[PDB]
Amino acid sequence: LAEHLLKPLPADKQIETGPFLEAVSHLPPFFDCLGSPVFTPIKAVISGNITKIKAVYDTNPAKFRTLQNILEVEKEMYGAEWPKVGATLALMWLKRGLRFIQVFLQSICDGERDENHPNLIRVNATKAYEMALKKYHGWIVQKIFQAALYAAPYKSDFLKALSKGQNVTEEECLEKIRLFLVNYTATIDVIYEMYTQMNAELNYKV
Amino acid sequence: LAEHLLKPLPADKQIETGPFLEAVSHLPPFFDCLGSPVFTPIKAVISGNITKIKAVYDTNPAKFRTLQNILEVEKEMYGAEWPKVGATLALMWLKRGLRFIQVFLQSICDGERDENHPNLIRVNATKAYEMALKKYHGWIVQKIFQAALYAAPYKSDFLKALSKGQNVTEEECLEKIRLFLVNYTATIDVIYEMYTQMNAELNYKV
Ligand SMILES: CCCCCCCCCCCCC/C=C/[C@@H](O)[C@H](CO[C@@H]1O[C@H](COS(=O)(=O)O)[C@H](O)[C@H](OS(=O)(=O)O)[C@H]1O)NC(=O)CCCCCCCCCCC
Ligand SMILES: CCCCCCCCCCCCC/C=C/[C@@H](O)[C@H](CO[C@@H]1O[C@H](COS(=O)(=O)O)[C@H](O)[C@H](OS(=O)(=O)O)[C@H]1O)NC(=O)CCCCCCCCCCC
Repeated sequence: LAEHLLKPLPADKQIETGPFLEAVSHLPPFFDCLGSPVFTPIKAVISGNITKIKAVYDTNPAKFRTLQNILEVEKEMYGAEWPKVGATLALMWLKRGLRFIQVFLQSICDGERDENHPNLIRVNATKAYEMALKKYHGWIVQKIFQAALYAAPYKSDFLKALSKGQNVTEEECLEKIRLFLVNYTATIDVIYEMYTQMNAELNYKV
Repeated sequence: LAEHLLKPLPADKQIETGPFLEAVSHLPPFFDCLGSPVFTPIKAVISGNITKIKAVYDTNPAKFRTLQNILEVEKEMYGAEWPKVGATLALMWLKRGLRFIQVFLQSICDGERDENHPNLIRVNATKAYEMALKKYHGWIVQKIFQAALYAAPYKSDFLKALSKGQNVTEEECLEKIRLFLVNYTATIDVIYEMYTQMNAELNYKV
Protein backbone atom coordinates (compact mmCIF):
# COMPACT_ATOMS: atom_id res chain seq x y z
CA LEU A 1 0.00 0.00 0.00
CA ALA A 2 1.17 3.58 0.86
CA GLU A 3 4.44 4.15 -1.11
CA HIS A 4 4.12 2.69 -4.67
CA LEU A 5 0.61 3.91 -5.62
CA LEU A 6 -1.42 3.27 -8.85
CA LYS A 7 -1.86 6.51 -10.88
CA PRO A 8 -5.40 7.65 -11.75
CA LEU A 9 -7.53 6.55 -14.72
CA PRO A 10 -7.86 8.54 -17.96
CA ALA A 11 -10.48 9.52 -20.58
CA ASP A 12 -10.78 6.04 -22.20
CA LYS A 13 -10.84 4.51 -18.67
CA GLN A 14 -8.34 1.86 -19.87
CA ILE A 15 -5.93 0.33 -17.39
CA GLU A 16 -2.52 -0.51 -18.78
CA THR A 17 -1.52 -4.05 -17.93
CA GLY A 18 2.23 -3.35 -17.41
CA PRO A 19 1.72 -0.59 -14.79
CA PHE A 20 -1.15 -2.51 -13.29
CA LEU A 21 0.85 -5.60 -12.59
CA GLU A 22 3.95 -3.66 -11.34
CA ALA A 23 1.46 -1.99 -8.96
CA VAL A 24 -0.46 -4.98 -7.66
CA SER A 25 2.63 -7.13 -7.26
CA HIS A 26 3.45 -5.13 -4.12
CA LEU A 27 0.24 -6.13 -2.38
CA PRO A 28 0.86 -9.77 -1.17
CA PRO A 29 3.43 -8.72 1.42
CA PHE A 30 0.62 -7.28 3.54
CA PHE A 31 -0.46 -10.80 4.28
CA ASP A 32 2.78 -10.87 6.28
CA CYS A 33 1.16 -7.91 8.12
CA LEU A 34 -1.58 -10.21 9.39
CA GLY A 35 1.45 -11.78 11.11
CA SER A 36 0.57 -15.45 10.96
CA PRO A 37 1.29 -18.65 8.85
CA VAL A 38 -2.44 -19.23 8.68
CA PHE A 39 -2.42 -16.54 5.95
CA THR A 40 0.59 -17.81 3.94
CA PRO A 41 -1.36 -19.82 1.36
CA ILE A 42 -3.69 -16.88 0.62
CA LYS A 43 -0.76 -14.70 -0.47
CA ALA A 44 0.49 -17.59 -2.56
CA VAL A 45 -2.96 -17.71 -4.09
CA ILE A 46 -2.77 -14.09 -5.17
CA SER A 47 0.83 -14.31 -6.32
CA GLY A 48 -0.74 -17.01 -8.43
CA ASN A 49 -3.37 -14.99 -10.19
CA ILE A 50 -0.81 -12.27 -10.79
CA THR A 51 1.79 -14.63 -12.24
CA LYS A 52 -0.78 -16.13 -14.55
CA ILE A 53 -1.63 -12.64 -15.80
CA LYS A 54 2.01 -11.57 -16.19
CA ALA A 55 2.55 -14.80 -18.14
CA VAL A 56 0.09 -13.77 -20.85
CA TYR A 57 1.20 -10.10 -20.90
CA ASP A 58 4.80 -11.05 -21.45
CA THR A 59 4.00 -13.30 -24.48
CA ASN A 60 3.25 -9.97 -26.26
CA PRO A 61 3.05 -6.74 -24.14
CA ALA A 62 1.66 -4.57 -27.06
CA LYS A 63 -1.13 -7.11 -27.97
CA PHE A 64 -2.17 -7.19 -24.29
CA ARG A 65 -1.35 -3.51 -23.49
CA THR A 66 -4.56 -2.88 -21.54
CA LEU A 67 -6.59 -5.13 -19.30
CA GLN A 68 -9.47 -5.10 -21.79
CA ASN A 69 -6.99 -6.19 -24.46
CA ILE A 70 -6.54 -9.39 -22.55
CA LEU A 71 -10.20 -10.08 -21.99
CA GLU A 72 -10.99 -9.47 -25.65
CA VAL A 73 -8.08 -11.45 -27.11
CA GLU A 74 -8.78 -14.39 -24.87
CA LYS A 75 -12.52 -14.31 -25.79
CA GLU A 76 -11.60 -14.88 -29.40
CA MET A 77 -8.77 -17.32 -28.84
CA TYR A 78 -10.65 -19.74 -26.48
CA GLY A 79 -14.14 -20.90 -27.31
CA ALA A 80 -17.23 -20.89 -25.09
CA GLU A 81 -14.51 -21.93 -22.56
CA TRP A 82 -14.16 -18.20 -21.98
CA PRO A 83 -14.31 -16.38 -19.58
CA LYS A 84 -13.50 -19.50 -17.54
CA VAL A 85 -9.89 -19.58 -18.84
CA GLY A 86 -6.61 -17.78 -18.97
CA ALA A 87 -5.75 -14.41 -17.65
CA THR A 88 -9.43 -13.52 -17.78
CA LEU A 89 -10.14 -16.06 -15.00
CA ALA A 90 -7.02 -14.97 -13.11
CA LEU A 91 -7.88 -11.26 -13.14
CA MET A 92 -11.42 -12.30 -12.31
CA TRP A 93 -10.34 -13.82 -9.03
CA LEU A 94 -7.57 -11.27 -8.37
CA LYS A 95 -10.01 -8.34 -8.65
CA ARG A 96 -11.93 -9.98 -5.86
CA GLY A 97 -8.83 -10.16 -3.73
CA LEU A 98 -8.11 -6.51 -4.40
CA ARG A 99 -11.66 -5.66 -3.56
CA PHE A 100 -11.47 -7.53 -0.27
CA ILE A 101 -8.34 -5.63 0.57
CA GLN A 102 -10.18 -2.44 -0.53
CA VAL A 103 -13.31 -2.87 1.61
CA PHE A 104 -11.19 -4.05 4.59
CA LEU A 105 -8.97 -0.97 4.82
CA GLN A 106 -11.91 1.25 4.10
CA SER A 107 -13.71 -0.30 6.97
CA ILE A 108 -10.73 0.21 9.26
CA CYS A 109 -10.04 3.85 8.29
CA ASP A 110 -13.74 4.56 8.81
CA GLY A 111 -13.75 3.41 12.40
CA GLU A 112 -16.24 0.64 11.93
CA ARG A 113 -15.42 -1.58 14.90
CA ASP A 114 -17.14 -3.86 17.32
CA GLU A 115 -18.06 -1.89 20.44
CA ASN A 116 -17.27 -4.94 22.65
CA HIS A 117 -14.06 -6.07 20.90
CA PRO A 118 -12.84 -2.72 19.45
CA ASN A 119 -9.24 -3.57 18.71
CA LEU A 120 -10.07 -6.78 16.95
CA ILE A 121 -10.45 -6.57 13.18
CA ARG A 122 -12.81 -9.56 12.72
CA VAL A 123 -15.75 -7.28 12.05
CA ASN A 124 -13.66 -5.46 9.42
CA ALA A 125 -12.53 -8.76 7.90
CA THR A 126 -16.08 -10.19 7.86
CA LYS A 127 -17.64 -7.14 6.17
CA ALA A 128 -14.91 -7.52 3.51
CA TYR A 129 -15.59 -11.26 3.06
CA GLU A 130 -19.25 -10.58 2.78
CA MET A 131 -18.97 -7.86 0.12
CA ALA A 132 -16.09 -9.38 -1.89
CA LEU A 133 -16.08 -13.17 -1.65
CA LYS A 134 -18.87 -14.80 0.37
CA LYS A 135 -21.35 -15.26 -2.54
CA TYR A 136 -18.74 -17.21 -4.51
CA HIS A 137 -18.02 -19.65 -1.64
CA GLY A 138 -19.56 -22.63 0.03
CA TRP A 139 -20.02 -22.97 3.79
CA ILE A 140 -16.76 -24.78 4.36
CA VAL A 141 -14.50 -22.01 3.06
CA GLN A 142 -16.57 -19.66 5.24
CA LYS A 143 -16.09 -21.75 8.39
CA ILE A 144 -12.34 -21.74 7.55
CA PHE A 145 -12.35 -18.01 7.11
CA GLN A 146 -14.11 -17.42 10.40
CA ALA A 147 -11.54 -19.71 12.01
CA ALA A 148 -8.68 -17.78 10.34
CA LEU A 149 -9.95 -14.61 12.00
CA TYR A 150 -8.59 -15.91 15.32
CA ALA A 151 -5.09 -15.77 13.83
CA ALA A 152 -5.75 -12.17 12.71
CA PRO A 153 -3.93 -9.52 14.73
CA TYR A 154 -5.28 -6.67 16.85
CA LYS A 155 -5.86 -3.56 14.75
CA SER A 156 -3.03 -1.50 16.19
CA ASP A 157 -0.45 -4.24 15.55
CA PHE A 158 -1.77 -4.56 12.00
CA LEU A 159 -1.09 -0.87 11.34
CA LYS A 160 2.48 -0.87 12.77
CA ALA A 161 3.05 -3.65 10.33
CA LEU A 162 1.62 -1.87 7.29
CA SER A 163 3.72 1.18 8.16
CA LYS A 164 6.76 -0.78 9.31
CA GLY A 165 9.77 1.19 8.10
CA GLN A 166 8.14 4.61 8.19
CA ASN A 167 8.05 5.94 11.85
CA VAL A 168 4.60 7.63 11.75
CA THR A 169 1.87 7.76 14.40
CA GLU A 170 -0.99 5.22 13.90
CA GLU A 171 -3.22 8.21 13.23
CA GLU A 172 -0.79 9.53 10.52
CA CYS A 173 -0.71 6.11 8.94
CA LEU A 174 -4.44 5.53 8.63
CA GLU A 175 -4.22 8.86 6.72
CA LYS A 176 -1.73 7.31 4.34
CA ILE A 177 -4.18 4.42 3.83
CA ARG A 178 -7.08 6.71 2.95
CA LEU A 179 -5.06 8.32 0.17
CA PHE A 180 -3.95 4.94 -1.10
CA LEU A 181 -7.66 3.98 -1.12
CA VAL A 182 -8.61 6.74 -3.53
CA ASN A 183 -7.15 5.36 -6.84
CA TYR A 184 -7.19 1.78 -5.57
CA THR A 185 -10.97 1.94 -5.12
CA ALA A 186 -11.26 3.81 -8.43
CA THR A 187 -9.30 1.16 -10.27
CA ILE A 188 -11.05 -1.86 -8.85
CA ASP A 189 -14.37 -0.19 -9.82
CA VAL A 190 -13.12 0.21 -13.45
CA ILE A 191 -12.20 -3.49 -13.66
CA TYR A 192 -15.45 -4.65 -12.02
CA GLU A 193 -17.34 -2.46 -14.54
CA MET A 194 -15.39 -3.86 -17.47
CA TYR A 195 -16.02 -7.48 -16.40
CA THR A 196 -19.78 -6.68 -16.30
CA GLN A 197 -19.59 -4.94 -19.68
CA MET A 198 -17.61 -7.60 -21.51
CA ASN A 199 -19.74 -10.11 -19.79
CA ALA A 200 -16.75 -11.93 -18.20
CA GLU A 201 -18.05 -12.20 -14.63
CA LEU A 202 -19.03 -15.61 -13.31
CA ASN A 203 -21.71 -15.26 -10.57
CA TYR A 204 -21.82 -18.86 -9.32
CA LYS A 205 -19.92 -20.46 -6.48
CA VAL A 206 -16.57 -22.09 -7.34
CA LEU B 1 2.03 -40.07 -9.21
CA ALA B 2 1.96 -43.30 -11.32
CA GLU B 3 3.49 -42.39 -14.74
CA HIS B 4 6.56 -40.09 -14.27
CA LEU B 5 8.31 -41.84 -11.35
CA LEU B 6 11.53 -40.84 -9.45
CA LYS B 7 14.38 -43.33 -10.13
CA PRO B 8 16.05 -45.05 -7.15
CA LEU B 9 18.91 -43.72 -5.01
CA PRO B 10 22.58 -44.68 -5.52
CA ALA B 11 25.73 -45.50 -3.50
CA ASP B 12 26.41 -41.90 -2.30
CA LYS B 13 22.65 -41.55 -1.55
CA GLN B 14 22.72 -38.11 -3.23
CA ILE B 15 19.58 -36.80 -4.90
CA GLU B 16 20.18 -34.73 -8.00
CA THR B 17 18.28 -31.46 -7.85
CA GLY B 18 17.40 -31.28 -11.59
CA PRO B 19 15.70 -34.72 -11.74
CA PHE B 20 14.21 -34.15 -8.32
CA LEU B 21 12.43 -30.99 -9.28
CA GLU B 22 11.28 -32.33 -12.71
CA ALA B 23 9.82 -35.22 -10.66
CA VAL B 24 8.09 -33.36 -7.86
CA SER B 25 6.68 -30.69 -10.14
CA HIS B 26 4.08 -33.23 -11.28
CA LEU B 27 2.65 -33.67 -7.81
CA PRO B 28 0.45 -30.52 -7.23
CA PRO B 29 -2.14 -31.57 -9.81
CA PHE B 30 -3.35 -34.25 -7.41
CA PHE B 31 -4.82 -31.52 -5.29
CA ASP B 32 -7.24 -31.19 -8.21
CA CYS B 33 -7.96 -34.88 -7.40
CA LEU B 34 -9.36 -33.87 -4.03
CA GLY B 35 -11.87 -32.13 -6.33
CA SER B 36 -12.55 -28.94 -4.43
CA PRO B 37 -11.49 -25.20 -4.32
CA VAL B 38 -10.91 -25.59 -0.60
CA PHE B 39 -7.61 -27.25 -1.61
CA THR B 40 -6.48 -24.70 -4.25
CA PRO B 41 -4.26 -22.61 -1.98
CA ILE B 42 -2.43 -25.70 -0.68
CA LYS B 43 -1.26 -26.62 -4.19
CA ALA B 44 -0.22 -23.02 -4.68
CA VAL B 45 1.74 -23.36 -1.47
CA ILE B 46 3.68 -26.32 -2.80
CA SER B 47 4.18 -24.84 -6.24
CA GLY B 48 5.71 -22.15 -4.09
CA ASN B 49 8.32 -24.17 -2.31
CA ILE B 50 9.21 -25.82 -5.60
CA THR B 51 9.59 -22.55 -7.48
CA LYS B 52 11.79 -21.16 -4.76
CA ILE B 53 14.02 -24.23 -5.07
CA LYS B 54 14.12 -24.13 -8.88
CA ALA B 55 15.05 -20.45 -8.58
CA VAL B 56 18.28 -21.25 -6.73
CA TYR B 57 19.11 -24.32 -8.87
CA ASP B 58 18.84 -22.34 -12.07
CA THR B 59 21.26 -19.59 -10.85
CA ASN B 60 23.94 -22.32 -11.25
CA PRO B 61 22.80 -25.96 -11.86
CA ALA B 62 26.36 -27.46 -11.38
CA LYS B 63 26.99 -25.59 -8.04
CA PHE B 64 23.62 -26.88 -6.76
CA ARG B 65 23.69 -30.27 -8.56
CA THR B 66 22.49 -32.27 -5.56
CA LEU B 67 20.08 -31.39 -2.80
CA GLN B 68 22.90 -31.44 -0.24
CA ASN B 69 24.78 -29.01 -2.47
CA ILE B 70 22.05 -26.51 -1.83
CA LEU B 71 21.90 -27.00 1.91
CA GLU B 72 25.67 -26.68 2.22
CA VAL B 73 26.10 -23.68 -0.08
CA GLU B 74 23.29 -21.82 1.62
CA LYS B 75 24.76 -22.60 5.10
CA GLU B 76 27.92 -20.77 4.12
CA MET B 77 26.31 -17.95 2.19
CA TYR B 78 23.71 -16.92 4.86
CA GLY B 79 24.73 -16.52 8.47
CA ALA B 80 23.09 -17.99 11.57
CA GLU B 81 19.99 -17.07 9.47
CA TRP B 82 20.36 -20.58 8.08
CA PRO B 83 18.57 -23.00 7.85
CA LYS B 84 15.69 -20.52 8.15
CA VAL B 85 16.36 -19.12 4.64
CA GLY B 86 16.45 -19.87 0.97
CA ALA B 87 15.95 -23.13 -0.75
CA THR B 88 16.86 -24.87 2.49
CA LEU B 89 13.66 -23.54 4.11
CA ALA B 90 11.67 -24.28 0.95
CA LEU B 91 12.80 -27.91 0.68
CA MET B 92 12.28 -28.12 4.41
CA TRP B 93 8.58 -27.42 4.07
CA LEU B 94 8.21 -29.23 0.73
CA LYS B 95 9.61 -32.47 2.17
CA ARG B 96 6.82 -32.29 4.68
CA GLY B 97 4.27 -31.94 1.92
CA LEU B 98 5.74 -34.91 0.12
CA ARG B 99 5.71 -36.87 3.31
CA PHE B 100 2.06 -36.07 3.92
CA ILE B 101 1.28 -37.24 0.44
CA GLN B 102 3.44 -40.34 1.17
CA VAL B 103 1.77 -41.39 4.44
CA PHE B 104 -1.70 -40.63 2.97
CA LEU B 105 -1.46 -42.95 -0.03
CA GLN B 106 0.26 -45.54 2.06
CA SER B 107 -2.61 -45.44 4.44
CA ILE B 108 -5.11 -45.80 1.62
CA CYS B 109 -3.34 -48.68 -0.18
CA ASP B 110 -3.08 -50.45 3.17
CA GLY B 111 -6.80 -50.45 3.77
CA GLU B 112 -6.70 -48.43 6.93
CA ARG B 113 -10.24 -47.04 7.01
CA ASP B 114 -12.88 -46.11 9.50
CA GLU B 115 -15.19 -49.08 10.02
CA ASN B 116 -18.22 -46.72 10.32
CA HIS B 117 -17.34 -44.32 7.47
CA PRO B 118 -15.27 -46.66 5.21
CA ASN B 119 -15.33 -44.71 1.98
CA LEU B 120 -14.37 -41.46 3.59
CA ILE B 121 -10.66 -40.65 3.62
CA ARG B 122 -10.65 -38.38 6.72
CA VAL B 123 -8.96 -41.05 8.80
CA ASN B 124 -6.30 -41.40 6.08
CA ALA B 125 -5.88 -37.63 5.87
CA THR B 126 -5.69 -37.23 9.68
CA LYS B 127 -3.03 -39.94 10.14
CA ALA B 128 -1.02 -38.10 7.46
CA TYR B 129 -1.47 -34.70 9.19
CA GLU B 130 -0.46 -36.21 12.44
CA MET B 131 2.74 -37.85 11.19
CA ALA B 132 3.83 -35.11 8.75
CA LEU B 133 2.60 -31.69 9.87
CA LYS B 134 0.67 -31.52 13.16
CA LYS B 135 3.70 -30.89 15.45
CA TYR B 136 4.68 -27.83 13.40
CA HIS B 137 1.19 -26.24 13.63
CA GLY B 138 -0.95 -24.40 16.10
CA TRP B 139 -4.55 -25.31 16.90
CA ILE B 140 -6.07 -22.97 14.37
CA VAL B 141 -4.45 -24.54 11.31
CA GLN B 142 -5.59 -27.88 12.74
CA LYS B 143 -9.22 -26.76 13.12
CA ILE B 144 -8.99 -25.54 9.49
CA PHE B 145 -7.59 -28.85 8.37
CA GLN B 146 -10.30 -30.82 10.10
CA ALA B 147 -12.82 -28.51 8.45
CA ALA B 148 -11.16 -29.04 5.03
CA LEU B 149 -11.72 -32.78 5.43
CA TYR B 150 -15.43 -32.20 4.75
CA ALA B 151 -14.51 -30.97 1.27
CA ALA B 152 -12.40 -34.13 0.76
CA PRO B 153 -13.91 -36.69 -1.61
CA TYR B 154 -14.97 -40.28 -1.01
CA LYS B 155 -12.07 -42.67 -1.53
CA SER B 156 -13.34 -44.25 -4.72
CA ASP B 157 -13.84 -40.87 -6.43
CA PHE B 158 -10.34 -39.87 -5.33
CA LEU B 159 -8.84 -42.89 -7.10
CA LYS B 160 -10.75 -42.38 -10.40
CA ALA B 161 -9.23 -38.96 -10.31
CA LEU B 162 -5.66 -40.07 -9.69
CA SER B 163 -6.01 -42.58 -12.52
CA LYS B 164 -8.08 -40.32 -14.76
CA GLY B 165 -6.87 -40.99 -18.29
CA GLN B 166 -5.81 -44.58 -17.74
CA ASN B 167 -8.94 -46.90 -17.79
CA VAL B 168 -7.87 -49.34 -15.01
CA THR B 169 -9.95 -50.95 -12.25
CA GLU B 170 -9.70 -49.22 -8.81
CA GLU B 171 -7.94 -52.35 -7.62
CA GLU B 172 -5.38 -52.13 -10.51
CA CYS B 173 -4.79 -48.50 -9.70
CA LEU B 174 -4.07 -48.85 -5.99
CA GLU B 175 -1.42 -51.29 -7.32
CA LYS B 176 0.06 -48.51 -9.40
CA ILE B 177 0.17 -46.35 -6.26
CA ARG B 178 2.05 -48.96 -4.23
CA LEU B 179 4.81 -49.09 -6.82
CA PHE B 180 4.97 -45.32 -6.98
CA LEU B 181 5.30 -45.40 -3.16
CA VAL B 182 8.47 -47.48 -3.25
CA ASN B 183 11.04 -44.85 -4.46
CA TYR B 184 8.90 -41.95 -3.28
CA THR B 185 9.09 -43.21 0.30
CA ALA B 186 12.77 -44.03 -0.20
CA THR B 187 13.53 -40.55 -1.42
CA ILE B 188 11.66 -38.65 1.23
CA ASP B 189 13.52 -40.77 3.84
CA VAL B 190 16.89 -39.73 2.27
CA ILE B 191 15.99 -36.03 2.47
CA TYR B 192 14.62 -36.30 6.03
CA GLU B 193 17.88 -38.07 7.00
CA MET B 194 20.00 -35.41 5.34
CA TYR B 195 18.13 -32.56 7.09
CA THR B 196 18.83 -34.31 10.44
CA GLN B 197 22.47 -34.86 9.51
CA MET B 198 23.22 -31.36 8.27
CA ASN B 199 21.24 -30.11 11.16
CA ALA B 200 18.80 -28.13 8.96
CA GLU B 201 15.52 -29.27 10.54
CA LEU B 202 13.52 -26.79 12.57
CA ASN B 203 11.41 -28.61 15.21
CA TYR B 204 9.29 -25.70 16.47
CA LYS B 205 5.87 -24.57 15.34
CA VAL B 206 5.76 -21.95 12.56
C1 LIG C 1 -2.78 -28.78 6.46
C2 LIG C 1 -2.87 -27.33 6.07
C3 LIG C 1 -4.29 -26.93 5.64
C4 LIG C 1 -5.07 -28.06 4.96
C5 LIG C 1 -6.00 -27.63 3.82
C6 LIG C 1 -6.86 -26.42 4.13
C7 LIG C 1 -6.79 -25.43 2.98
C8 LIG C 1 -7.85 -24.34 3.12
C9 LIG C 1 -7.42 -23.10 2.35
C10 LIG C 1 -8.28 -21.87 2.67
C11 LIG C 1 -9.66 -21.91 2.00
C12 LIG C 1 -9.71 -21.72 0.48
C13 LIG C 1 -9.85 -20.25 0.09
C14 LIG C 1 -9.54 -20.08 -1.38
C15 LIG C 1 -10.27 -20.69 -2.30
C16 LIG C 1 -9.87 -20.50 -3.73
O1 LIG C 1 -10.32 -21.63 -4.49
C17 LIG C 1 -10.52 -19.25 -4.27
C18 LIG C 1 -10.60 -19.22 -5.78
O2 LIG C 1 -9.27 -19.24 -6.28
C19 LIG C 1 -9.18 -19.40 -7.70
O3 LIG C 1 -9.62 -20.71 -8.02
C20 LIG C 1 -9.93 -20.80 -9.40
C21 LIG C 1 -10.61 -22.12 -9.61
O4 LIG C 1 -10.86 -22.11 -10.99
S1 LIG C 1 -12.35 -22.39 -11.61
O5 LIG C 1 -12.85 -23.61 -10.93
O6 LIG C 1 -12.08 -22.77 -13.03
O7 LIG C 1 -13.28 -21.20 -11.47
C22 LIG C 1 -8.71 -20.62 -10.31
O8 LIG C 1 -7.94 -21.81 -10.54
C23 LIG C 1 -7.82 -19.50 -9.79
O9 LIG C 1 -6.53 -19.75 -10.31
S2 LIG C 1 -6.05 -19.00 -11.69
O10 LIG C 1 -5.34 -19.98 -12.57
O11 LIG C 1 -7.17 -18.31 -12.42
O12 LIG C 1 -4.99 -18.01 -11.38
C24 LIG C 1 -7.76 -19.36 -8.29
O13 LIG C 1 -7.10 -18.11 -8.03
N1 LIG C 1 -9.60 -18.15 -4.03
C25 LIG C 1 -10.07 -16.97 -3.66
O14 LIG C 1 -11.25 -16.76 -3.44
C26 LIG C 1 -9.05 -15.87 -3.47
C27 LIG C 1 -9.50 -14.94 -2.35
C28 LIG C 1 -8.43 -13.94 -1.95
C29 LIG C 1 -8.14 -13.92 -0.45
C30 LIG C 1 -8.40 -12.54 0.14
C31 LIG C 1 -7.69 -12.33 1.47
C32 LIG C 1 -8.31 -13.14 2.61
C33 LIG C 1 -7.82 -12.64 3.97
C34 LIG C 1 -8.56 -13.40 5.05
C35 LIG C 1 -8.49 -12.64 6.36
C36 LIG C 1 -9.25 -13.41 7.42
C1 LIG D 1 -11.25 -16.24 2.37
C2 LIG D 1 -10.48 -17.48 2.01
C3 LIG D 1 -9.75 -18.10 3.21
C4 LIG D 1 -9.28 -17.06 4.24
C5 LIG D 1 -7.94 -17.37 4.92
C6 LIG D 1 -7.79 -18.80 5.40
C7 LIG D 1 -6.44 -19.35 4.96
C8 LIG D 1 -6.12 -20.67 5.66
C9 LIG D 1 -5.13 -21.48 4.83
C10 LIG D 1 -4.98 -22.92 5.31
C11 LIG D 1 -4.15 -23.05 6.60
C12 LIG D 1 -2.64 -22.79 6.47
C13 LIG D 1 -1.87 -24.06 6.14
C14 LIG D 1 -0.47 -23.70 5.69
C15 LIG D 1 0.36 -23.07 6.50
C16 LIG D 1 1.72 -22.71 5.97
O1 LIG D 1 2.21 -21.57 6.67
C17 LIG D 1 2.65 -23.88 6.17
C18 LIG D 1 4.12 -23.47 6.14
O2 LIG D 1 4.38 -22.96 4.84
C19 LIG D 1 5.68 -22.37 4.70
O3 LIG D 1 5.71 -21.20 5.48
C20 LIG D 1 7.04 -20.78 5.71
C21 LIG D 1 7.01 -19.68 6.73
O4 LIG D 1 8.36 -19.35 6.86
S1 LIG D 1 9.10 -19.30 8.32
O5 LIG D 1 8.21 -18.51 9.20
O6 LIG D 1 10.32 -18.47 8.07
O7 LIG D 1 9.42 -20.69 8.87
C22 LIG D 1 7.77 -20.36 4.43
O8 LIG D 1 7.56 -18.99 4.02
C23 LIG D 1 7.44 -21.30 3.28
O9 LIG D 1 7.68 -20.59 2.09
S2 LIG D 1 9.12 -20.75 1.31
O10 LIG D 1 9.58 -19.40 0.87
O11 LIG D 1 10.16 -21.46 2.13
O12 LIG D 1 8.91 -21.47 0.04
C24 LIG D 1 6.03 -21.87 3.29
O13 LIG D 1 6.02 -22.91 2.32
N1 LIG D 1 2.58 -24.71 4.99
C25 LIG D 1 2.60 -26.03 5.12
O14 LIG D 1 2.63 -26.60 6.20
C26 LIG D 1 2.56 -26.82 3.84
C27 LIG D 1 1.80 -28.13 4.08
C28 LIG D 1 1.52 -28.89 2.79
C29 LIG D 1 0.05 -29.27 2.62
C30 LIG D 1 -0.11 -30.78 2.50
C31 LIG D 1 -1.43 -31.18 1.85
C32 LIG D 1 -2.64 -30.93 2.77
C33 LIG D 1 -3.88 -31.66 2.25
C34 LIG D 1 -5.00 -31.48 3.26
C35 LIG D 1 -6.06 -32.55 3.06
C36 LIG D 1 -7.15 -32.35 4.08
